[PDB]
Amino acid sequence: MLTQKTKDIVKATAPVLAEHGYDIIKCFYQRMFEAHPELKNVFNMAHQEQGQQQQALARAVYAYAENIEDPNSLMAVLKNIANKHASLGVKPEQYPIVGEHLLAAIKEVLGNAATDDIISAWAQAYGNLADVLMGMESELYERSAEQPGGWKGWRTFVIREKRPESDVITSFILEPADGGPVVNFEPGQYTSVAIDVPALGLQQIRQYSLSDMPNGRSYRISVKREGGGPQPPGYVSNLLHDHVNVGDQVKLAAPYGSFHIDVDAKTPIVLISGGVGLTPMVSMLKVALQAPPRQVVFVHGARNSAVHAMRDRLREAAKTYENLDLFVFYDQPLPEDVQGRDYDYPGLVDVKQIEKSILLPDADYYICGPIPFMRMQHDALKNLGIHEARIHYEVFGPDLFAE
Amino acid sequence: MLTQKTKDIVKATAPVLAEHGYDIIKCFYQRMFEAHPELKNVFNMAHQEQGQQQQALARAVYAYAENIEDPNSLMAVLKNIANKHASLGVKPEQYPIVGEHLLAAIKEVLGNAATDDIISAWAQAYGNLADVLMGMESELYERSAEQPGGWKGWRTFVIREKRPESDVITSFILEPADGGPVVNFEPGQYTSVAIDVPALGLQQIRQYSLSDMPNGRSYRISVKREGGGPQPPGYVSNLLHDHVNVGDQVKLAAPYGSFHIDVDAKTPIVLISGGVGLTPMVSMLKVALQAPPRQVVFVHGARNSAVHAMRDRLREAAKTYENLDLFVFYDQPLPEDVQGRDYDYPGLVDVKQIEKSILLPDADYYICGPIPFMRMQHDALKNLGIHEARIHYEVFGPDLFAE
Ligand SMILES: Cc1cc2nc3c(=O)[nH]c(=O)nc-3n(C[C@H](O)[C@H](O)[C@H](O)COP(=O)(O)OP(=O)(O)OC[C@H]3O[C@@H](n4cnc5c(N)ncnc54)[C@H](O)[C@@H]3O)c2cc1C
Ligand SMILES: Cc1cc2nc3c(=O)[nH]c(=O)nc-3n(C[C@H](O)[C@H](O)[C@H](O)COP(=O)(O)OP(=O)(O)OC[C@H]3O[C@@H](n4cnc5c(N)ncnc54)[C@H](O)[C@@H]3O)c2cc1C
Ligand code: HEM
Ligand code: HEM
Ligand SMILES: CC(=O)N1CCN(c2ccc(OC[C@@H]3CO[C@@](Cn4ccnc4)(c4ccc(Cl)cc4Cl)O3)cc2)CC1
Ligand SMILES: CC(=O)N1CCN(c2ccc(OC[C@@H]3CO[C@@](Cn4ccnc4)(c4ccc(Cl)cc4Cl)O3)cc2)CC1
Repeated sequence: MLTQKTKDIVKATAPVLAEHGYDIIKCFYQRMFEAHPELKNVFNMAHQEQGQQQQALARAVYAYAENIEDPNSLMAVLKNIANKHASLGVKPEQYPIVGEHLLAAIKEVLGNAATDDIISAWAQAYGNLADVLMGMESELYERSAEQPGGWKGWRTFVIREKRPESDVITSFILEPADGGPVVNFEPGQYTSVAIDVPALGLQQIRQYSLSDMPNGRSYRISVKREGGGPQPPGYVSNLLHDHVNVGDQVKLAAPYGSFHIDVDAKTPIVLISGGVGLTPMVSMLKVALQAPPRQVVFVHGARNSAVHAMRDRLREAAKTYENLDLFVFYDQPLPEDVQGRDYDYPGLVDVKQIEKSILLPDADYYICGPIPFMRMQHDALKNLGIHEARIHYEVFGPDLFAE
Repeated sequence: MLTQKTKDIVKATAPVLAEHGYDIIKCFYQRMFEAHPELKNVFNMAHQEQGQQQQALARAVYAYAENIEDPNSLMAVLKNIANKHASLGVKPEQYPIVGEHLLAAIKEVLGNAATDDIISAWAQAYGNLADVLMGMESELYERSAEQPGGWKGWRTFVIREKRPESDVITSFILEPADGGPVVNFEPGQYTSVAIDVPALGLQQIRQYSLSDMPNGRSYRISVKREGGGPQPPGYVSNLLHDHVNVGDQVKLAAPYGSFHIDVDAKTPIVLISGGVGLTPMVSMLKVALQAPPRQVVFVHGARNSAVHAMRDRLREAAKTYENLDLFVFYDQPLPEDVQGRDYDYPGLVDVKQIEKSILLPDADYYICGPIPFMRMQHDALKNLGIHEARIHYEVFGPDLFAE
């Protein structure tokens, strides 16, 4: 447990770590992978190139520092991390590994300025956080293992169906190879797919929102095929699209995540999604429409009808349920897309154009999409007078990028 | 923080670690020193061929496991370890190093039996303990640094005086090379000498009780020359006797230890020492005899007059102070030692032979000597009806050997 002086050295040196974040990260991964190459099967090797983990580092240290005196704030962010670590299968025996190489990297990068006081302060911070996280993770693993259909580690699933939703999104319906039950989850949570990537010669692991309601038998994910454009195609999404077919197997983690509706709440929900960001929203939509009403406004932004996932099922739902309001925004509508017919508004989701429809008293707001889209929606909701406690979000990259 | 299920795996598998302690200890040091040979400057390299560490490991894992549900019992022993680690200069950044190699060793020795559940439980135990220890050690370093004449790390001292006390015990009076004040200590506390051992080509560190009262200028240690007999001579004790002379320099730690008198207490103290175990007792004697009386019974066992340290000063004190009773037992008296004249009783310290003299109401008892001697005295004091809360001891090896 940290003394005041130790917290103060952390506060004082957080900017020093942040502005050297690039070199510390590079040195950290080089050291750590030289000593433990097997860990490349757990880390993302695509992010291993790009900015950008350096952005997240800077944000972590700065958020750690500004919150080191506020254990409640600290516990909440740690929960997001523990959930993500549990999904990846992070093990207690890995904390000393990561800790040594992280400290060796800080030491190397800071050179002469890596004084005993600084290294010692951060080494203590590291051990404090590690203890909190290992215990959270352990609790998460045990709760999953003990529930009906629950497990620890990887469980083999088989693809039962694979249904294209648009030119870029495809849904995979997944049942366990063993034919047994599958643990429940809160709508909004995710699984992780761990699969071998022959281009890399390594396993990679990626999270996917559980895009259907819980049913005890199967899970559904909806995977957007990534990239080409100007930048490299993504490893796992293309691999799932092109090489994982009906009857093939993948390994899945038990559901985790702290982004989810409270299923027991009477109160309204507003679901604001950009592109593939709709995936947790659909799960939330389908559970909420179990009356208990509850009142759902589904707000979705997509480029056009060619990329809009689950177009038909969503409008059919809005014709059938009183408590659902559907608003679709097309940013670049196709010649055959017509406003007021195939979608409601042109351009990006704009909350002012549906203000009365979304300002439901007692409402919780959920937001998922690219980070610029998320910050835009976040700011707009604040401008209406909605309290931050009522705004929730899940990132399709690192959860610390728009904090 | 540990879940019930994690503590349960610890409780169930302690015996497995204890049974394999020998191999785990051998593998742990091999791995650790291969990766960080510099740590050989901090560990004792007379573990050359020593099971002393396997004994202590087996006791630690069993004591830890049996107490894991009682945090108060756990905190108290962790204080003894924190004080010893602080004396050694153990650094927060070394916790991930020890943790990794310890876990790697547990994994290699247990082989097939190192299941995920077991490795995970002990890894969490390791991190939980590491956090508590680092925080205690940091608090200890800061308190020392902030006090008049205190410091962190090594401070250079010069031997001002070197006085033989018997054929085997020599005192060293030490003042700081910088000429500044030295920090106060509680009587019974120790320093650590760190010194280069050329036979080893390494620094070695040994604790020595501070054998005089605090005075703001100097420290005194009294060092028994170890070995020859049948076993190898001790490195540091022979080195100090033969090559550290007046004017030479050694490095010392600030005082630590949880074995000491309460200087502010009115109540009586009984001081039971075997051989070199008298050294903290003398400090405690000299402070207590500052009236505030307090009432001191100094009970000492030594083989004979040739080996009895500080013989003349102790009897002279007993002639001068009303509130001091002196009892000397010689186990193997020399022809020229006469009972009733040069010592009070033949044989080992036996408390029944001075029962009325030691059964002072409200008394605290302090015991220091070889472990068999300490258990003997401990048991005897219990048989008189003294509460365990009133019996204190400090070990000249590992503090967990007679718990
Ligand atoms: C909680 C959570 C839930 C998620 N839910 C979903 C979901 O429901 N549906 C879904 O499709 N995704 C979801 N994701 C995203 C998903 O996990 C993967 O990130 C996504 O499928 C891309 O994985 P990949 O292996 O295909 O791409 P990677 O190979 O890992 O590449 C990552 C991205 O970086 C780009 N890139 C790669 N290399 C470079 C480079 N050198 N320079 C610049 N750019 C580069 C790629 O084009 C790609 O867009 C979720 C993520 C999280 C954290
Ligand atoms: C809290 C504390 C306070 C202490 N206070 C004092 C004090 O006031 N005065 C004092 O003199 N000592 C004190 N000690 C003991 C002291 O710390 C040293 O342990 C002592 O001087 C021996 O160190 P050494 O380097 O000479 O022996 P080491 O070289 O460390 O060897 C340790 C012992 O093992 C034996 N040994 C070495 N090799 C072998 C072998 N391979 N096989 C079998 N046996 C072997 C040696 O003969 C020696 O006695 C204290 C210890 C503690 C923990
Ligand atoms: C106290 C120590 C640790 C801290 C503070 C920490 C913190 C973080 C943070 C802030 C994130 C980003 C969270 C997100 O995705 O939303 C993260 C992700 C991640 N962590 Fe840790 N962590 C620690 C230890 C570990 C350990 C021991 C491992 C085991 C290998 C680990 C492996 C990972 C991986 C694989 C990711 C996802 C990043 C990626 O996609 O490559 N972390 N952790
Ligand atoms: C959770 C982690 C740790 C635990 C539970 C632990 C526990 C202990 C215990 C029980 C002892 C015996 C104390 C004695 O001498 O009587 C000890 C001693 C010691 N520890 Fe640790 N310790 C830990 C970490 C560390 C670290 C990180 C270092 C850094 C080098 C370290 C270095 C030492 C040294 C040098 C000794 C003295 C033993 C010797 O003389 O060789 N320990 N520790
Ligand atoms: C928007 C987008 O497309 N985005 C996708 C996700 N992309 C990303 C991937 C991983 C990531 O990770 C977070 C940071 C980065 O570095 C570590 C790695 N780490 C360490 C322990 N557990 C994880 C770290 C953590 C704490 C400490 Cl103190 C030190 C370190 Cl070096 O976390 C950060 C970002 C970045 C790009
Ligand atoms: C006189 C002599 O010749 N002798 C005197 C006694 N001297 C001694 C040295 C070490 C010792 O050890 C106690 C325990 C047992 O072994 C470790 C080593 N260790 C680890 C961290 N700090 C020390 C240990 C501790 C905690 C954990 Cl979780 C794991 C491990 Cl393996 O200490 C006990 C005694 C060795 C030399």
